[PDB]
Amino acid sequence: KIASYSIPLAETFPKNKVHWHVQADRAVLLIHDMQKYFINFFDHSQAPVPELLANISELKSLARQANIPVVYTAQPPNQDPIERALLTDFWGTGLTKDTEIVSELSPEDGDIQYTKWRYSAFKKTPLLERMKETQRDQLIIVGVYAHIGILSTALDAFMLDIQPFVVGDAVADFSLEDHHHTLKYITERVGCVTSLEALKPQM
Amino acid sequence: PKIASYSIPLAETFPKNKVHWHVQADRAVLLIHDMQKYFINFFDHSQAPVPELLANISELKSLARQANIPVVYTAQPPNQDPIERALLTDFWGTGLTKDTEIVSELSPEDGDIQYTKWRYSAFKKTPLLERMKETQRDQLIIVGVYAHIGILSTALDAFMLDIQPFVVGDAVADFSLEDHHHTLKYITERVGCVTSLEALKPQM
Repeated sequence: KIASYSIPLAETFPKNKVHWHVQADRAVLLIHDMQKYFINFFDHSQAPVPELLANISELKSLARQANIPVVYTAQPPNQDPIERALLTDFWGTGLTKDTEIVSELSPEDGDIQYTKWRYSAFKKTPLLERMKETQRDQLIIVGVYAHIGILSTALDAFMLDIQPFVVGDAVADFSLEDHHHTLKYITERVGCVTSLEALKPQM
Repeated sequence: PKIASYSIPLAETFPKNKVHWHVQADRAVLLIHDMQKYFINFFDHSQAPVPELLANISELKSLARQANIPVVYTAQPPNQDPIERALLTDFWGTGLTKDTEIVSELSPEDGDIQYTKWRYSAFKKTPLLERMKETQRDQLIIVGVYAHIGILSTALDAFMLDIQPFVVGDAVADFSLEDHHHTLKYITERVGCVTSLEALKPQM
C-alpha cells in the first residue's frame, strides 16, 4: 500500500546532462502499466494519483493532435508461472483482475496496447520492431512505477538507440524518495527528464 | 570522475534478501564485469575499495575455476565507431582509446572467455544469453565495476531473461559508497540476490 505523496515540482527536477528535444515525426508516447491493478495500490482519490491522471490525459491529447503514436502496456492476468519466471520470487503469482486501463485513460481508436511481461516494455513485445519500421527513435515515458518499469524501459530504450524522455510530473512511484532517485538516475545515466510544461511546445 | 576513497561495506550492513536463492556450480557463470585498467584508473589503486575488490575477485575466480564454473570477462573496445557507440557519447564522450586490458591482478588465464562490451548490460550485442541457454546455466555471479551502472543493468537484464543474478556486495565497487549501498538495496528489493564472498564459498 503506497502512502500518499505530492508529485515533485519541475523546479526540483535534476538538470539534464543531454540536450535532446522531442520531434513529433520521431516520437512514440508510452503509457506504462496504467492498469487498475497497479493504481489500486495507491489511494486513487489522494496524491499523486489525481495529478498523474490529469497530466497523462493532457499529454495523450497533445500526442493525438501531433500524430504521435500512443502505446499502452498492460500485464496479462493468470500468468503461466514459467512465463512469469523470477518475478514470482519478488511479487507473487501476479494480477488476476483489474487488467484494464484506468477509465480516465481508456484507449481510443488508433491507440495500440502491448502485453507486458517484464519491467522493460521492450522485453517479449513488438515495440522495438514497430519503432524501427516507422523510423521512430524517441520514447516519451509516463505511468507507474518510476523506479521499476519506467526505469527499466528507459534503460532498454537507451541501449537500443532510442532516446527516452521520462516525464517527471507524469510518473508516480512507491514514494517521493523513489520518484526523485529515479529522475536523478535518468538525467545522469539514461536520458532526458522532462515536464508537461517543457514538453507541451516541443510536440 | 576521480572516485574518492571509500571502504567496501561489510556483509552485515548489506540489505536483507527478499529471495532465498543459492548458487549451484552446475548452473552458475562468474561475470567479471569491466575490470579494465581504464575503469580502475578512476580510483587510487593503493586505496580502498580497490585492494579488497581485487583480492575478493581473485579469490572468487580461483574457486570458480576449481568448481568448473565458467569465467566470463567483459571489456569495452577502444576507438568505437560512433554509430555503434550511439547514445553513450551524449553521456560519456567518445569511445575509450587506452588501458583496454584487464587489470594485471585479474588477467584472464587459459579457458577464460572475454566478450566485447557495447552497452551497460553485458547481454546487449554479446553471445552471453545464447551461451548460458546452451550450457543450461541460469545463475549469474556478478562482480566488478560500476555497481549502479553496468553491474545494475546486467543484473536487470539477467532477471528479465530468467537468469538469477547474484551480486557480490563485497566484490563490486562504485562512484561512491552511497551509489554502492543504493545498488545493493535496489538489487535485494527488485532484481535478485546480494551475496558476500564468505557466503558464496560453501555454495561454490
